[PDB]
Amino acid sequence: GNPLVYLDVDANGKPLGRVVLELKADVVPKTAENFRALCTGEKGFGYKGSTFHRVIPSFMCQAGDFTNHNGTGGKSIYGSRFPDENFTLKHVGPGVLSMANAGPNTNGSQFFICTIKTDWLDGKHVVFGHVIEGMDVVKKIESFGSKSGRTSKKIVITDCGQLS
Ligand SMILES: NCCOCCNC(=O)[C@@H]1CCNC(=O)/C=C/C(=O)N2CCC[C@H](C2)C(=O)N[C@@H](Cc2ccco2)C(=O)NCc2ccccc2CC(=O)N1
Repeated sequence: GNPLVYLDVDANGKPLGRVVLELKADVVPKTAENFRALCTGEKGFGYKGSTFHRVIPSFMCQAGDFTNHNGTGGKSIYGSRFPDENFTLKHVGPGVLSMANAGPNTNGSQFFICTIKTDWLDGKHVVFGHVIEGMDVVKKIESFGSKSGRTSKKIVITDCGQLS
């Protein structure tokens, strides 16, 4: 019964394809529900039109700051921040979907998709899903990043929603 959601991504207006994500509501229901609702936009806000603002090759692709588009913003469906739900799931390799944060219990809407095993984040960021389809799209996104995280193209979530 875990939901499937999708992000359609383009770079400087050129479509990259669709990333499909399974959300592990069986393990982190509160975190999964937040992401699902931000994909559908059913609360009146969410990810559509927001960007991957920080992309670091051989690390991760970060997105979801739909208020400030720069890593300082975002908000969850519960409020501006909500706590770390649990650290049961681990950053085991590429395709892991995990919450960005600025310290303990600062989850909002920002998230990242790993391109390697980021196991030093275990117990520090809440893992809540993984890529079902479209790792090749993620690798395309990654190819527009840099060591600093600055991107070389504008990477936009042109559509998102829930598949099941
Ligand atoms: N650069 C070349 C060096 O390469 C080595 C690899 N670098 C690493 O491992 C680095 C090493 C240490 N730097 C950082 O923490 C970068 C901080 C950074 O950018 N700020 C600008 C934006 C506002 C501040 C500060 C912030 O903190 N905003 C949140 C996003 C967020 C806000 C509210 C909820 O969520 C964020 O962005 N958290 C960072 C993040 C996000 C996702 C996954 C992991 C991590 C840890 C990480 O990236 N750690």
